This record gives sequence, structure tokens and C-alpha cells, in this order.
Amino acid sequence: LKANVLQRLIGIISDVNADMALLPDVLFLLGSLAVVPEIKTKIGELNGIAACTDLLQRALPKPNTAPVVTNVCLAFANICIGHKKNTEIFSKLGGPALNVKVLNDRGHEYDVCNAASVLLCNLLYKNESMKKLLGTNGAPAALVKGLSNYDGSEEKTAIRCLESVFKAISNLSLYTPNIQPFLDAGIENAYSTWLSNLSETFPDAQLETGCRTLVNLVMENEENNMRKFGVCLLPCMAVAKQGRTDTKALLLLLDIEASLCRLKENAEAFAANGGIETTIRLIHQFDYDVGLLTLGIHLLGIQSAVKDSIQR
Repeated sequence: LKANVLQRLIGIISDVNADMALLPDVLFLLGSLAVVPEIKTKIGELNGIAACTDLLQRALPKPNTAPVVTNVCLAFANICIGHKKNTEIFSKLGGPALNVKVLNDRGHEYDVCNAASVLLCNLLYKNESMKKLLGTNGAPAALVKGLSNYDGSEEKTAIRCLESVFKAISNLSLYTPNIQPFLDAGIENAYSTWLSNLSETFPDAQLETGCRTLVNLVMENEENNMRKFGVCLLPCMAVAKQGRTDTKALLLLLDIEASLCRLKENAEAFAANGGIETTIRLIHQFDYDVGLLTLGIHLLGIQSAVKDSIQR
């Protein structure tokens, strides 16, 4: 305080002609000092969040700003997390919408997408205020857009990105209010594209994180919703032929199917696409797995009702 460190960082952030190589590090340090709850509030008070929102605004359309945009987003995440007073200064500055803008306008950039998604989650934490706002802010859509924009790349950047987009989606869905938005946004069509573009090379850990949400999306037996996510059957099934050994991944993949196959339209599709054949091929390899057995026979139990299936 006596050396006016915060004001100095804050000033460099404000200097329209700041050194573009140093500024990432400036942003990172500011956010880091928020670790001491005193300085966190005092950044808010010393008009830091404003200097940061201004910088995000004048940096979004510029090129060669990826380091700057990610770090400002993260700084926001470390400054606002469970800090109502600082969260409110952010909201009154229109920061939620900025976040969504960052996802919508710069989802192609892996480091950026990642940081923006972290910000979202860091706001939702504790602040219900934040929960509702983002569901309406158009955030749900942006996330979905990103999922549907995944290129199936397998670089750490990309991977970490997804794991963060998915994390956001989940922490949003946590609030029942913000579920429906996602459905209007067409999450179903995105998940489908994701699975349909996946590879056997694709990391199993991610598959989990992903499917884990789908699982919840389709958990209840709302007939219409099963119809809604019907697009997710044939790709869920193609991805289970691939030949993985992650039991915890396959459990989800089949749980998706089991939920879905509570609809005769999908049960039949399952059957017609050699679902039952591949289900027993799977059950065999993994018959040590108490759960994947429990779910594979349950998934066959539906098929006694289906026609021309007992024969199959």
C-alpha cells in the first residue's frame, strides 16, 4: 500500500500505449495479489475492475491480444470469486456480457476460450445473482456454440479448453433455471456433433467429463426430452464400438443409451443399428465390471419388448 503497488499495476493496465509484452504479466500479478483478501477488496476500491473492463473492451477487436485477453479474464476470475462487492462492480460495468462477448467473438482461441469459461464458473460460485444473469446473458448459447465448434483437435490447449467449457456448462445447469436456456440453445445438436467427430485417439478423461453432463441432461423420463436428444443415440453408439477400455467412460455412454431407449423410437433405432450385438460384445470384455454388466443387461431388458430383437 505504502508503495502504491496496486495503483501502479492499475495504471499500466490503463495506459493505452502500455508495453504489450509486459501487460500479460502485470495482469497476472494483479490477480495473484487478490490471494490476500485485503488486497482483493482494495483492488475493487482502487478502480481496478474498471481499468480491466476498459482494457478488455479496447483489446477484443485487436490482433495479438490473446495473452492479454486470457489474463484479464483470469484476473477477473481471481478478483471477483466469492467477492460480492467486487462482483457487483463488475456487473454494473457490464462484465457478464463482456465475458459472453469473449466466448462468442473469440471461441476459436484455445487459451482465451479456457480463461473465459473459468471466469464464468468463478462468478457463479456462491453468487446466485450471477447464476440467473448468465443463463439470460446469452452465455448458454456461447458455450454450446463452442462445443459445436470443436474441431476434434487433441493439443493440450484444445483439451484443457473443452474441459473448461464443459465445466462451465455443468456449473450453469446446476441451477435448474439455467437448464431450459441450454435446451433452447440446442445443446443436443452440439453434443451430437462432438461425439460424431470424436476419435479412438481422443482422451478418455474428457469423454467422461463430457458424457457426464449429457447423462444429467437426459436423466429424467420426460418423453419429449428423450425425443429431443434422439440425435445423440447413433453417435453415442458409434463411439462405443471404438474399442476403449475406460469402464467409467463406457458406463456413461451406455447410461446415455439406457435413458434414451426408454423411448420406443430410440429403442428400435438402437436395435436396427446393431446396438444389441455390440452391447453383448462389450458386456463380454468387461464382465469383471459389476456396473457395466448391470447396465448392459438392463439395456437388453428393454429389448425384449422391441420386435425382431429377441431373435437378434
